[PDB]
Amino acid sequence: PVIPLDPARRPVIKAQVDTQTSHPKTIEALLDTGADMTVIPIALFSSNTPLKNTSVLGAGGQTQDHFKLTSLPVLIRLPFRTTPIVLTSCLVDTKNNWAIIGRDALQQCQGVLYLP
Amino acid sequence: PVIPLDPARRPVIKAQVDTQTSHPKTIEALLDTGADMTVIPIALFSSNTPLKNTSVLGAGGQTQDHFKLTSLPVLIRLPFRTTPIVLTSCLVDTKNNWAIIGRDALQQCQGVLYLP
Ligand SMILES: CCOP(=O)(COc1ccc(C[C@H](NC(=O)O[C@H]2CO[C@H]3OCC[C@H]32)[C@H](O)CN(CC(CC)CC)S(=O)(=O)c2ccc(N)cc2)cc1)OCC
Repeated sequence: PVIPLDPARRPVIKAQVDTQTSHPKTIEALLDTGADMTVIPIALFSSNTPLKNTSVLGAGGQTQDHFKLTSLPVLIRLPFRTTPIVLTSCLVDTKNNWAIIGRDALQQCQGVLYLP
Repeated sequence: PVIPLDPARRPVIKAQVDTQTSHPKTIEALLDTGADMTVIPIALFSSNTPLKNTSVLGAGGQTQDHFKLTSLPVLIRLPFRTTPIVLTSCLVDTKNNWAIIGRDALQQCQGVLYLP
């Protein structure tokens, strides 16, 4: 659909996220054209699954251990999408519990930004 | 125009930014639907202009003095718009010198995010 842009209303969408480490869960994710990679809350994984370390660009500069990387792909389903989005890797939020749909996912939705 | 989304290429645009504290400047700004407010590099200002302090939620926890707020509106011109965007105020990056077009600006462009 068309998602209007308003500073007062975050552009969020409901997405079913399959971490492949527990049952799929529908969560509210922010549609973020500025995000190179999707961000998923660690609450969506098991506490017995391996994640890999890595640096990430963030609003505070550089955060070492805030974000982890997934080890298995993550499949993401949209309300209007029969087929799943498959991201070879995406970030995992071990603290803030952020849900961010980045450009990696938006590319597979054939999603675009339109400025009249 | 229509700006495709790809994790490998950021949705950037050249924007003329008029801080009203020096001459207008063309910079390359990242189009960011996840940014509630625009961020512009302090390199655009004078070293004699007043900015106001402000908190912002960001990756890595909480940063008190990283971002400043403008005191005068900021005018932004894009290549496809003769008329300027006028932001009552927007954030100023005192370190990374980020250029981010947020939803405050995208709303005035009547910008939207479209996923088929
Ligand atoms: C000029 C280009 O800057 P650079 O010098 C440094 O890279 C950058 C690339 C993008 C961004 C922007 C930022 N990215 C990001 O954190 O996402 C990361 C995950 O995925 C990877 O993939 C690349 C990104 C990472 C978000 O989109 C938007 N934010 C909020 C959101 C949570 C509310 C998630 C943080 S907000 O904090 O900025 C912000 C919040 C509220 C406001 N009212 C105003 C601003 C900043 C720096 O690039 C040149 C090498």
